[PDB]
Amino acid sequence: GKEWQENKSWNAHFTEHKSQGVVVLWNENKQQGFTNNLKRANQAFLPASTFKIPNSLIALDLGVVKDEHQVFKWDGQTRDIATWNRDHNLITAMKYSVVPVYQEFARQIGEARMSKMLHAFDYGNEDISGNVDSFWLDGGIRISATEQISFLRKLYHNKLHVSERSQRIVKQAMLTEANGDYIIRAKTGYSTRIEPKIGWWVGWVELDDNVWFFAMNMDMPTSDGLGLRQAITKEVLKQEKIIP
Amino acid sequence: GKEWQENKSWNAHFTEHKSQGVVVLWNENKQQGFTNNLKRANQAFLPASTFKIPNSLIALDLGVVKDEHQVFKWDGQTRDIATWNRDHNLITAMKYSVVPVYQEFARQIGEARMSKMLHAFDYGNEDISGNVDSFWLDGGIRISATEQISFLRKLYHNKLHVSERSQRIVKQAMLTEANGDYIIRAKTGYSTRIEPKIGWWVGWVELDDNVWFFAMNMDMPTSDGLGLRQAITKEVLKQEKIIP
Ligand SMILES: *C(=O)[C@H]([C@@H](C)O)[C@H]1C[C@@H](SCC/N=C/N)C(C(=O)O)=N1
Ligand SMILES: [Br-]
Ligand SMILES: [Br-]
Repeated sequence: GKEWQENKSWNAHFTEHKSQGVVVLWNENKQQGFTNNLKRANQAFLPASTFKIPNSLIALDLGVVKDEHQVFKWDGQTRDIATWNRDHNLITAMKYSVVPVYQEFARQIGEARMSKMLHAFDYGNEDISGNVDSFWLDGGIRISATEQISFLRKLYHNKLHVSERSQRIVKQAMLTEANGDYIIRAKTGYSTRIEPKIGWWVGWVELDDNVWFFAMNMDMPTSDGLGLRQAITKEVLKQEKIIP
Repeated sequence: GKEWQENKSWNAHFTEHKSQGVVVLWNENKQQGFTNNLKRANQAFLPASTFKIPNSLIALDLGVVKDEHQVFKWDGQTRDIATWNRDHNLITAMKYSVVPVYQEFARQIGEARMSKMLHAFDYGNEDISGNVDSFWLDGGIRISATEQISFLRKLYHNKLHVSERSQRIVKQAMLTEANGDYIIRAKTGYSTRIEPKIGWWVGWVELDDNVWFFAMNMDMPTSDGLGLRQAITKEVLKQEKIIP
């Protein structure tokens, strides 16, 4: 069949959870994409904490981050996410979406180099207008689910214009789930500063013989629904028999 | 701050499964080890498919293996393990203990360089006597649970005398389980050619703030019990509160 194909049956998974949004899949072997909503699939939003993927890559490649063991000391300002009020390395910072650590990265990266790198990566609208340390939260950067997949595919194949090492370390840091059936490398996000408020989940499922890339976003009025990002993606993956 | 400590309560986990063997833990933070049996902990056996860890490292470092995507074509000889009668890369070869792929690696590595490398790694008794392509199954190499942990600790810290790249690729290939509580990187083994028949499981549990290295072996008269390697290790890890 075609390059892209709408499967509106996935909408039953959003309906079940009184939710709206898109899941995009890309079967790497067949070079075919699938989504419940071709229009929303190409709607650009603030990347929010999904920006931690390219931010990590740029920080590692410029030596702002030496490796996944280097400790970034809590600045001692109590914030409302308990897990942020502690020291972190790249693995825990990505795992717990520790914004303050990445703001520090962004400040040392600086706007000139952040800009070159987002152009080299062909990342979303490639726009860093706003604060060099908050533009992925309330500045000019925008990216669609299908633009996330394009970026992730370059990362998986070690094709981005950064070292092989930087790509391996970030792919390591993205580790989220693994068993005898599959591996998930992914990153969550919650955009709240500009409407509409959305939750992100972008990454890929490794199997023995194939890779399935995915990017989903959904309306997130309150944080009560953040667990639906993974739950709804996993309902789609199961319906398509990509995971048991 | 005693270096090694016998905890005989773990024996109840082998007893419940009508089994005998050892689990060795090493808390990296505290530099303290724990085992159910100090004597068996230091008893050397054939590494069997646990040899795939150093074998992988040596193959990658010498360019016998270019990367984790390179395909090793089935030689077309039907063997007793279904999953071996198919093409493999490093990830699937490690996952399915595909002996024939690693025999091919060993033949290209050659005994001179295999020997230098095991000495550089301080790997068990450092003895490759027997067939260059079967010595880890029925030749002279022997290694204890505590010698496994020594080796694995060098791998984790990227300290072996091979490239950082080789160590990262193998640590990637070792991925076995991951969730939001822990990550397990490990390799299984079943020694059957020389008595006594034993099952191995060696690797480590990554947490947010610590690493717990582990090596267990157990009597494996038949293959019916191979699943006890992980089940018994996990009962110990749970008892010690290393995993929920
Ligand atoms: C990134 O998009 C977010 C930033 C803009 O605040 C952070 C916030 C977390 S939501 C976790 C809420 N639960 C608290 N324990 C997040 C994410 O989910 O990706 N990234
Ligand atoms: Br990895
Ligand atoms: Br590297």
